[PDB]
Parts: sequence; structure tokens; C-alpha cells
Amino acid sequence: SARSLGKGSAPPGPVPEGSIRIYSMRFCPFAERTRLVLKAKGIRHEVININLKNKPEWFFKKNPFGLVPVLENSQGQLIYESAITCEYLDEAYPGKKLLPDDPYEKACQKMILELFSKVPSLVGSFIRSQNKEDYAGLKEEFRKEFTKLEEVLTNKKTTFFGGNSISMIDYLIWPWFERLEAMKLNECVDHTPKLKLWMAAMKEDPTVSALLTSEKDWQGFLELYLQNSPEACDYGL
Amino acid sequence: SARSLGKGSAPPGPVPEGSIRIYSMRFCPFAERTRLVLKAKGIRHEVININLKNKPEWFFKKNPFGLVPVLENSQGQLIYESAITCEYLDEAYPGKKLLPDDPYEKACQKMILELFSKVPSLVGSFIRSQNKEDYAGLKEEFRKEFTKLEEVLTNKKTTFFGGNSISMIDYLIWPWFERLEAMKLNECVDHTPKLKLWMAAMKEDPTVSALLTSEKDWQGFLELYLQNSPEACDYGL
Ligand SMILES: *SC[C@H](NC(=O)CC[C@H](N)C(=O)O)C(=O)NCC(=O)O
Ligand SMILES: *SC[C@H](NC(=O)CC[C@H](N)C(=O)O)C(=O)NCC(=O)O
Repeated sequence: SARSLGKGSAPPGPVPEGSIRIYSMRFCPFAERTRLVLKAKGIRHEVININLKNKPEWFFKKNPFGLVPVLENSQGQLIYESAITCEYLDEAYPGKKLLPDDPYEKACQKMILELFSKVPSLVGSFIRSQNKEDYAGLKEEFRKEFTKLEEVLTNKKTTFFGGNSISMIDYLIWPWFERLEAMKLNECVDHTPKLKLWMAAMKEDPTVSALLTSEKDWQGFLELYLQNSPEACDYGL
Repeated sequence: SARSLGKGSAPPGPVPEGSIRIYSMRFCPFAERTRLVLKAKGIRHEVININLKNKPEWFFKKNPFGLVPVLENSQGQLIYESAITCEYLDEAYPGKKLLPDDPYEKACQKMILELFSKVPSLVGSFIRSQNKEDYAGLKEEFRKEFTKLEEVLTNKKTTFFGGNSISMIDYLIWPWFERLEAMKLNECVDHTPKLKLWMAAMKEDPTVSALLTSEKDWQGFLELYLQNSPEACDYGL
């Protein structure tokens, strides 16, 4: 059922009322953001994984850009860009907010995201390293970004980036830290103690824990993906 | 009074109650976003222009990144990143909202901004053109981005990107269109009729009209700026 839909597949039917659909990919960190928010808020939904290495033409009808995540509701409304989909889920569904109601406090989570916005691009450049030298230079680049984040916690003195309770901002940046390990880039959070504790507190989170992927699974996915295999997204099936 | 503060200047005192301060630069399009929102919502504020070519060390205490815009309120709270400052102003101050209350409708303005996010970087690359050839190639790049925007209006069939009434999203992208002219890049909106009408409807806006800068002024600023003159930001004084 978790199997992806690729070229030649038939476009899905309408989203049933009382449920929201997310076009995803099991190993995509941007879509994990959305899925983490979906679990945290206990929102009923269905998932359609997209074969990003061999995607269905009808998908661009879902997102002009052709990327995941993408949400589709019963009214047929489509929303793309992970952060937008997340902010949307927090506003449109019941439950405790993941984002503060307070303007300044909310703007802070936004500024922290800006602070981290460089990591996803670094992770891409990293996964493409070749020798110990490229590697060393990549570790220093991640190192500079990790300090920007440690200062926030340093200043705040709270467990999570938005307070003592986990919130939107934590879920938004977590996926990339989740892969830190499998990517052999942990000796980058050594000089950043609090950030390292944060990673430990996050893994203890029920929502985070329920969606956490195995290193062997991500390792298998990356092998195929880096090879451009139309089977990558379905690693493990 | 509009004169900028540069290296050696003294850090400003507290922001008086009932007023919000914006660290700006008269020719910065990102800060114009904030200033447009400030005018539209009729928010009392003071402006401190920053000499970006020769900025005061104390400013990094305002924004770690060292860029404008940046808002500072009486409680001493600092908020950076133009879009964040704008969203903040809409939520924290009285008046008609510039952003919709409806989650999906709000997410749409956000998706349109994503759609335009490539322009600011193109404008930078453009202002750095040298010959008619670079120029021609730049016109085609802007051309592709303008169509993405014309389709939205095409689909919506409304005057402005968020409806028949101007709203947040219009103000967010306007500054770059404002400079289109002075940058000799108008023959890019020819193949995009509706977008061209939008530009005309925007210039008719009282808020937009009150903050619109002269072509000769921006031309003068750019001459100095491109030269890295510590006087650029103060062109005209
Ligand atoms: S993780 C898989 C890719 N998704 C994104 O890059 C999402 C980026 C957006 N800016 C966001 O949602 O935040 C993806 O769909 N790749 C397909 C491709 O061909 O690029
Ligand atoms: S327009 C002058 C520059 N501002 C920005 O680039 C703001 C970019 C942010 N992403 C935003 O507010 O949206 C600026 O301050 N330049 C100074 C410099 O030295 O770069």
C-alpha cells in the first residue's frame, strides 16, 4: 500500500470527507515535516507516495513544481511547500497549536527556521561528497550552522527551540538531524552541547519516535537514490 | 533626518511607547515591503536608515545577519526577514488584515510568494549585466518567472493576486516590479498582459504611491551603490 505511484499510474480519485491526503515519499525530509505535524495534531489522512525518480505526469497537476509534500483535501484544495502545508495544518485542524498565538513568539520560530534554512542545501552537497577532504570541509560548514542554533538554546535555556515543550519549529528542522547519523556527520554537534541534548530529547518524542526511519533503511534508500533507481523510493517496498 | 547611520555612529536609544521602529534603507526593496505594510495599516513608527556600504557594528546587535529590514518595539523585541516583519505587523496591529483569516486562502498568498521568490535573485544578477547579450538572456529568465505569475491572475480573474482588493501578497512582490522600469526590463511583461495591468493598478494605490521612488533617484542610488560608495544609501541625502 505504501508503494509509490510512478509514470503510467492512474491519477487518484477524490479525497474522502473527514480525511486529508498527502502526496509524499517515505524518505523525503520535507514531507516528514508535514507527516510529523499530521501525527502530532492527530489529523486523519491518507498517504500517496510519489516515485520521484519516475513520477506520474498527473502529479504536476497536484503541484506545478512537481515536488513533495503536497496536501489535497476533500474540497480538492492543493497546498505545497512543506512549511506552508504545516502552518496550514496547524490553523485548519483542532488540537493544541504547534505554533504560538503570540505574534512575536511566532515570529521567533520563523526566525529560527530562517537560521536553519541553510542546512537542507548543505545536506544535499554533503550526500554528494567523495573523499575525506570534501568531507572535512563539509563538516566545517555544518559546524558553523549548528552554532547559530546552539546560541538560540543557549539564550533561551529551554529544552526545545520554542520552549520547554516541543513545538512547530522543532518538527520543522528535525528530519535533517534525523539523517545526520546515517550521513556520518555527528562529530559536528560535539562543539554544540545543547543542540546535542535537543537531538536526544527529540528522539524521545512519541510523534518523532513513531515516524523515525531506520539507518539501514535510509542507507538502502540513498544507495538506490544516488543511483537514480526507479526503485529507490520503494526501498523495502 | 533620513540620513543613514554608519560606522562610528552611536547606537539609538529605546523605541518610545506607542511607536515601532524600522531599521531601513531608502532604496532597499525588502524593507519597502515592511514600509508599505506600515503605511497601509497606519502604524506609527520611526525609521533609522542603515548605511549598508558602511554599517555600524552595533547593528549586528539588531540583526545577527546584518541586513535590513529589522523592526524594534518599545519592549525591545527585534524581528528580521521582511516577510516575517510584515506578517508580524499584520497580526500585532489594529486595522483591516492584509492577510486572509482563511487558512487555505492565506496559504495561497504564501504559495504565490514562493512562485515569485526567484525574482529578487534575478534582479541582482540583472543589475550586474554588461552587454546586450547578457541582457537578452536575462530578459528570458525574467520572462519565465512572469508567466508563472500571469497564470495565477489568469486563473483567479481578479485585479490583484489575492482578490479584487490589494492585499499582503501584492505589497510583498511590488518593490521588484517598481524597479523593473529603472532596470530596463519592461519588455518582459509584454507577453504577460494581466501582470502588466496589475502593475498599473498598483501604481494607483495610495500606499504604493506614497512610497514610490523616482527613477532618477533609484538611478542615482544604483550608480553609487554599484560603485560601493559609502554615500550610495544617502543619495539625495
Ligand atoms: S524531499 C523530495 C523533494 N521535495 C522538496 O524538495 C520539497 C522542497 C520544498 N521547498 C518544500 O516542500 O519545503 C522533491 O519532491 N523532489 C522532486 C524533484 O524532482 O525535485
Ligand atoms: S535590500 C538590502 C539587504 N536586505 C536584504 O537582503 C533582506 C533579505 C532578507 N531575506 C529579507 O528581509 O527578506 C541588506 O540588508 N543588505 C546588507 C548586506 O550587506 O547584505
